[PDB]
Amino acid sequence: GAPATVAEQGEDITSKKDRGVLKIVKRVGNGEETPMIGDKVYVHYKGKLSNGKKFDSSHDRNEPFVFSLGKGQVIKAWDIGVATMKKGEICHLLCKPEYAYGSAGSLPKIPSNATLFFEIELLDFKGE
Repeated sequence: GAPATVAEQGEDITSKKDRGVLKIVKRVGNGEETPMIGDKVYVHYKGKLSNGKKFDSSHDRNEPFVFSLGKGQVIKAWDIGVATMKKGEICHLLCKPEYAYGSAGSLPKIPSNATLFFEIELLDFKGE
């Protein structure tokens, strides 16, 4: 499924080139700009464990998730991945534990050393 597709096909967007955050663009955005670090970003997401099991989606609550880009308010993979996105873009990210919840995980939903999948839509972004 999607998580296995990005493991097999995803672009490595670390920095360290450690395959810790892999990306596929699924829908191309409509703007040419990404958000800048510090920008307020508004996203919809659907998260799955590596094996396809859904753990959460903002669409259920019909409530965009908001954060300040690149400020450590969310797991590392999101700060890195959302920074690569254009407004209106939908991407898939696959995130190794080092760029997510690590050895502790976030039980009950997320086990230790979990590689997580996200489908993320960048709805909007605003200045700092």
